[PDB]
Amino acid sequence: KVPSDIEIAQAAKMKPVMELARGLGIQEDEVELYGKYKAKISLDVYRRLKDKPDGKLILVTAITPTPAGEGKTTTSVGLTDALARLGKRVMVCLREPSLGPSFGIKGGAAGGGYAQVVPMEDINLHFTGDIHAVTYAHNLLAAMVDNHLQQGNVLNIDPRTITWRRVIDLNDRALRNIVIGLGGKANGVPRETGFDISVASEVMACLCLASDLMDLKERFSRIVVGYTYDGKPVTAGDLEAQGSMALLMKDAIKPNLVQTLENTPAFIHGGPFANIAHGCNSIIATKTALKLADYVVTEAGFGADLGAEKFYDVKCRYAGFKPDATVIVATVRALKMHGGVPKSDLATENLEALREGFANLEKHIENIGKFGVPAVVAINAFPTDTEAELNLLYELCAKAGAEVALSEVWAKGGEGGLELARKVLQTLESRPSNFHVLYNLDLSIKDKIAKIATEIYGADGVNYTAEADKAIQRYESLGYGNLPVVMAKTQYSFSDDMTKLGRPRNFTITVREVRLSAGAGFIVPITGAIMTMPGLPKRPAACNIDIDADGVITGLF
Amino acid sequence: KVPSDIEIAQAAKMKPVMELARGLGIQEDEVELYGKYKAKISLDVYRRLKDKPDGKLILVTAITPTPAGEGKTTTSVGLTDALARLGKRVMVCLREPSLGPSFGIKGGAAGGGYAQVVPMEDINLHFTGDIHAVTYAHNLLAAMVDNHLQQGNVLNIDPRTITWRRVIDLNDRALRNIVIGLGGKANGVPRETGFDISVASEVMACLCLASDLMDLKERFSRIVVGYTYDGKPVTAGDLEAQGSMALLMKDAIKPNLVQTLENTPAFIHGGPFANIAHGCNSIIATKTALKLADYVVTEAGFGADLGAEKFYDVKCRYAGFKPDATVIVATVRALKMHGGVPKSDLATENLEALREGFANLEKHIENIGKFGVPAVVAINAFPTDTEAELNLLYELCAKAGAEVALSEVWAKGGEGGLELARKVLQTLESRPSNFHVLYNLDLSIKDKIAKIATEIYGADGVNYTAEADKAIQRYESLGYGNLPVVMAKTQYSFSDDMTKLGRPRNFTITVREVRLSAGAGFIVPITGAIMTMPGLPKRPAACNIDIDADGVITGLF
Ligand SMILES: Nc1nc(=O)c2nc(CNc3ccc(C(=O)N[C@@H](CCC(=O)O)C(=O)O)cc3)cnc2[nH]1
Ligand SMILES: Nc1nc(=O)c2nc(CNc3ccc(C(=O)N[C@@H](CCC(=O)O)C(=O)O)cc3)cnc2[nH]1
Repeated sequence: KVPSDIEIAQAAKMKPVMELARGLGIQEDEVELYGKYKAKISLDVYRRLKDKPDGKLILVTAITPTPAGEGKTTTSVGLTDALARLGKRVMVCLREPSLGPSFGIKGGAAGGGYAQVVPMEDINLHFTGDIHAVTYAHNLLAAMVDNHLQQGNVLNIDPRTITWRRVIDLNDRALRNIVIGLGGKANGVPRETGFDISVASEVMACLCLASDLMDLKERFSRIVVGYTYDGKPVTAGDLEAQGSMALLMKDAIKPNLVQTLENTPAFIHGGPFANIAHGCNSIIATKTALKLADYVVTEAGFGADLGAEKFYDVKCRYAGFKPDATVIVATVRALKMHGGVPKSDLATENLEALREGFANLEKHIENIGKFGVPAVVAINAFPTDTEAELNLLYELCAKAGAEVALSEVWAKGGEGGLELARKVLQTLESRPSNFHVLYNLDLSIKDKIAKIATEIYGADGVNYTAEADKAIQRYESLGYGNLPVVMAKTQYSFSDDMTKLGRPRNFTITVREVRLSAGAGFIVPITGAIMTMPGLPKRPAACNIDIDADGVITGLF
Repeated sequence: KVPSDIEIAQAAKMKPVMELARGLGIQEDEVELYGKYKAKISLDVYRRLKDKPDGKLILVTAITPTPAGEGKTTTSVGLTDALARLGKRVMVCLREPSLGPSFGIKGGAAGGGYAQVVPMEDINLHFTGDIHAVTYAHNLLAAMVDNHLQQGNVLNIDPRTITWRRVIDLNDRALRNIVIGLGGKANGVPRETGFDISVASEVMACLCLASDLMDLKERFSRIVVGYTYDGKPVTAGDLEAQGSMALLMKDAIKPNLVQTLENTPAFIHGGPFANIAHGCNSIIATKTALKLADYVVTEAGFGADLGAEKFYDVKCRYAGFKPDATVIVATVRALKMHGGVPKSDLATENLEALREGFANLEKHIENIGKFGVPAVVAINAFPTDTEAELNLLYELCAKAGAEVALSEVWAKGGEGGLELARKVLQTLESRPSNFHVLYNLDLSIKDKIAKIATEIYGADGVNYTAEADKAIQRYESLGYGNLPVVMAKTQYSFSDDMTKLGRPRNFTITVREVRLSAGAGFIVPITGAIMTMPGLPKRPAACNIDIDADGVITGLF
């Protein structure tokens, strides 16, 4: 019945963004176009509306992701659209995808089916240059670190302690571990380093946490790149790179106006990793949306154990936001995997594995309650789901205390989300939220980790390797112990063990390593090995990709 | 140099309490005397002052108790006294001791040395009859449970499910496990039960948590005594015992006015266990003190892991109190035991075991911070403590962020607490508190236990026996899962293992059993075996006790 994703995006009729912008009260002079259907928007908009009250803030999140798929963005856009149809003044804020995936695994829609922000092609690729700006802001510091050594090493860095890597927005595994500065006294200082994907760059994180260009610059100045032979820290400030980086980011600091299929305005801006970073779109975009609109839908990376958690405990913390509702997105299928059913038999009805798996969802609902935010569940409808199945899922959500709404936004655009929209509105008019972060900053790193781990993961306790112990000891005496904590762990489990589906009990977390992003302003415990630069597959999507004389692009999606 | 405790109490000159009472603004008609030096005070005092603002609330607590002793009450009274000397309008609120200990181990001062509430003799013994009233309110329900069975068992209790024991205020071990109702159809219904010491009676708990006689009566009506053969709960309400119990407690519901050696007014009122109950004096006394005074000192049973915790999470919760400071009482000696030094070598200087043991204190200080209450440490001075020792202890407290003050109240009454008083005043004028309970009631019992366990005990996780699992399951479906949780565990460790002194790491808590006090309004997880009716020793203190023709009492203290 439904057309594929890509073709739906092309045949959509989009409105001139300048139109959308004046519709929202943005003045033409605060708009810088990129074609007819993209625009950067001035940080001045926010500045003149600082005093106006915020609209409502609605977070989208989901249950523990599985191979079976949940489609969280699909829901976000479709929720946005329904809200627009019900006459509400709404925007959606989303993250910019990394360019690289478009060539290994394939690019995919911002959403999918009929729930999508457009123009699709651009947003996957260069969009408005935000990631390029991030790439060169980042690598300029790399080159300045290297130039400093080359020029007599005045700050007295021990080159072997350098933590500041390089970045690029392609999936290139060979760039993981490299030795640079070879060739002789004229070619720099030989040393071991590597590349991570640009979207995992701390500079990408900063962008998303910054309040403006001047706040962004000040963060840059706090970036720790490595240490002295004495074990004193060396920062970008010390290298005096901030102005430059800040300059490279002058256009990057502005959110980008675009639209859903059905022309609902949308910001797309920033887009960090959700394991080593907070997996949220920029504070700047979102804070602007609240001024321009009465309702703002936004989402978070990975399951609610991670994105939701970081959204509240980091994003809202810094921005002084107080989310008003949270929507958890789930499917019958993912729940059944969590209840034990293998990927190939997900089609066979099975109310028992569905009841078993529901625990995963029950535990997320519960977590969101721990932040004082009322929770609505979205069920991404799927054709093989039986009535018995869906019904059970309703009973179970109600038993567990949350409104539930079946969503067919994928299939039917904004119309497939109208009951969901109504449930959210219903929750907003009758269950105002009592926001508070899960933890105070004045705790210790180990206190902060344990509270997340036990309150959110349902972990028994936390383990630490010797290397992690010295890190935390070091970081605390360097005065970074009153920072937020950002768990990088698997997203496929509440546990640090990705094989443990559903709601695992009697387990512990092992923190193996602890890293720092003093620019972004947080501490990063890592549990498994974390892949900050994925590789291409056996056949890369790039082998099929072409564009012909007409400009007809095949093999891409 | 110093006289013993008892003789100090006798030679003290006490003022007529009616005097103290009019001094505080209590009208004569709100006073019922018991001699010249005791009075019950009307709940009407509070009622007419409900609108006045509260004075400051200052909690006294201590580090993990050891065989070496810490003297927490000594500090409380002496702190009260210093405050009085500095011209401040202050009262102290303390618990009534159990009568029984006076005959096994020996009675002891309310405080000690020169820091004491008087008249000593009375407060150990019958005082004003509060515990007797508790004993008979309690046992009337026992006798009504038994009468009900005898009279045809209309409510259809399964006598073997009866949880409501009997109580008495002596240490009588033989009364632990008994079979009653023997002799035949005319003598009641044969069944297994026992006695606990009166001060561990739930009715004692209720008294301390009640807001008035009518609130107290309503609590009584919610007491669960046992179940039906169907597994439905049976309450005192169902037995219609509340009015009666409420009647037995008509005088008991009034706090008792008494004084310190130096004539500072003092309430003594209620006095529950601190493991299966919250180890605090009555809300009623304390709430009245805040109206009558600008500063109120009160204390809590056991270490800060227990009393302090329950004081905040139960007492302040119910009463809507917001403590303004908390004083932790410690000694060089107890810290050294915690650092490893055996009881016999506590006299030998040892800065290393003192540094090691300080961890215990550091961890308590830290906990009190988790409730948003600024912490001052009191050092009970002891003659064998060296300058090097005390100095180290100061450096360590300051390093750990809390004011510290050496206290010689034992030796020198109110004068030995003047620096401490000044430090508290100093903390009150410059570090206002941000009170919040450790946890929300809407969590699950297992969530609530784990948060206490991990945040306060520094436990890894929590274990549960099968019997505890069904209890919690039962209690939750009976609708008692949104109640406070009251840990009964050893007081000699942060862990449930009393052999683990100092600051134990990598341990778990095992909850073996879970009980309910639906009158008092909380849930009682138990970890070790909990002794709710201690025994007399080899030689009981009672074998030496006498009073002669003059009335000279020997052998008692
Ligand atoms: N990737 C992907 N995601 C999708 O969401 C998706 N959806 C469809 C078609 N959508 C659907 C969704 C739900 C039902 C369904 O469950 N129908 C019930 C609704 C039950 C209720 O209202 O409670 C029915 O009564 O027909 C059928 C088709 C096809 N391919 C997809 N592919
Ligand atoms: N059970 C009991 N408790 C006590 O508190 C107690 N105190 C004394 C006598 N009190 C004390 C207390 C402290 C110092 C002491 O440490 N003196 C130091 C003060 C150090 C400082 O100010 O930092 C000194 O300089 O003399 C001496 C005697 C005797 N028996 C007791 N018995």
